[PDB]
Amino acid sequence: NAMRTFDLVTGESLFVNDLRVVRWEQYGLGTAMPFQAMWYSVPPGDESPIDQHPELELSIVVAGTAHVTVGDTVHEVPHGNAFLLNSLEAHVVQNRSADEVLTVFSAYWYPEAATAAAEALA
Amino acid sequence: NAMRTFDLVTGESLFVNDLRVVRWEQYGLGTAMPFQAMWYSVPPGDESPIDQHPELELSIVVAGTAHVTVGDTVHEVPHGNAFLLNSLEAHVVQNRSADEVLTVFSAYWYPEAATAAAEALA
Ligand code: NI
Ligand code: NI
Repeated sequence: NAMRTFDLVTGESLFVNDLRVVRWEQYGLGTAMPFQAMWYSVPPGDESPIDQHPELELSIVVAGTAHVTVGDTVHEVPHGNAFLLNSLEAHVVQNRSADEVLTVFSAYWYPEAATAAAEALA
Repeated sequence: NAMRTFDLVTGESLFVNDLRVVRWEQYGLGTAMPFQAMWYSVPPGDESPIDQHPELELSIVVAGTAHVTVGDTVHEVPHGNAFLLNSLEAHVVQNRSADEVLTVFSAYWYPEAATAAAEALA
């Protein structure tokens, strides 16, 4: 129970259009983590269907470059950089590269979970 | 409010020996996330000082390859994969590459914080 390794390539995946999504529910972590998580990969020139949800979402780009449209704003997020989406903000994630796959790790959580956590730190 | 980005290269840094650590305390996120976070980078042929803490720690390998020693056992975690350290497991992170920098994004939380979170969604 000391450490677990999680592999983007060997995990079970589903496809949203052509985006490969690896959801962490498959790993049966239960409540050990105060959030849910996934990897997703976007083919070159592709983009995610518009997404909107009460959970905040923190994303780290582990390969390629993301162009994230939130409202009337495009944010460019290169490999290594991160972005945080506030609750219920609609968003589209775009891979404008012609040859490089965009892969992202996302953690996401309901606002109540985060405030319940921090009050325990009090 | 809607959307924030975070930059690995320009974030404020401190050094633990020769490891560059970018702590997310500097972004003033307060209570929005149910965990703390950081990037750290390990130079080639270097390793972290032995670390042990009550927080669980989820680490994504953003660049390079990690060799994680937990207790007596070495685990290799290539680019893009994740590892999860259980509470109070002593760990050392080595970069055995001759030339490629290892960069890791880590999120960490106390067990009580994850208990208090999920009991709020009950
Ligand atoms: Ni989303
Ligand atoms: Ni640690």
